Amino acid sequence: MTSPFKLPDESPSWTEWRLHNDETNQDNPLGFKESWGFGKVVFKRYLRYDRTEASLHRVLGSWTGDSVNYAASRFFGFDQIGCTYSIRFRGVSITVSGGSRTLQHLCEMAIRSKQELLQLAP
Amino acid sequence: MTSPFKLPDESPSWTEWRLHNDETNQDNPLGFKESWGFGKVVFKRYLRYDRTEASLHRVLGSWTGDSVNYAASRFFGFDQIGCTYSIRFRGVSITVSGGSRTLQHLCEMAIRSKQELLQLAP
RNA sequence: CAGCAGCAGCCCGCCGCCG
RNA sequence: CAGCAGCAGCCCGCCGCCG
Repeated sequence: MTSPFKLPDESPSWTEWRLHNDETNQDNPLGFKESWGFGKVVFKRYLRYDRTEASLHRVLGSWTGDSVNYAASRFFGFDQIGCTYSIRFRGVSITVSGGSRTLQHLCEMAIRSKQELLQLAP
Repeated sequence: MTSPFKLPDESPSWTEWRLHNDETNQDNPLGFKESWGFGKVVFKRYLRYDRTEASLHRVLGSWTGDSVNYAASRFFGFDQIGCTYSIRFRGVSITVSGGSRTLQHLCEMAIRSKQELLQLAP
């Protein structure tokens, strides 16, 4: 399976996550989760994010309209399939979803949702 | 039930909707649908929207952080409940959801999602 | 636009068990 | 952070019937 993502997953081990809980707080997690679904197949990432501009720029590079289109187009055919982007950060989940015909518009709304959620104030 | 919405619903009748289909196209609907859910209770609106600045300003007034908090607080208690905003326009659905503890953050992301979707280019 | 139904998926809240 | 399970809701895609 070719993934829509350009960065590898960064899920913390159970021990790393416990170490982080012990030393921080829902509003200061190690990072965020995001996922892309195309019909029944779902790709997920956990990515480290520390709220600096450097870190925001890095994690905004985790998928592009091109990389999502390349991965999704594996699953395309005559009938439309459902496509969905989800992102969860600090207790708030955003999902952008529609049919594969509207995929470009879904990626534009998904990237804007991602940037707005990751920059949401204190 | 006190609604989170400050404008009445504007669902078209079946006949009005058919008249509009006949004379337009998924990218030029009469308006958009939006909904607020608080535990099991859901409030919905269809609102007319024609993509002008006047119209965008009007429909952005359909709920505020205050009006959503007043409606949601009817359903609050000790345990958190799930809160969800959804908006669908031109084939793309955005859902912002989380627990009632994060409701203010959900409203901030919901209003930004709404403005960004309603202004999405051709 | 509305309503009912089938198939499939995702997301949220509560809650248990578990690495 | 991961996995399995229960209860409830929402959203998406396909599809039928219907005002």
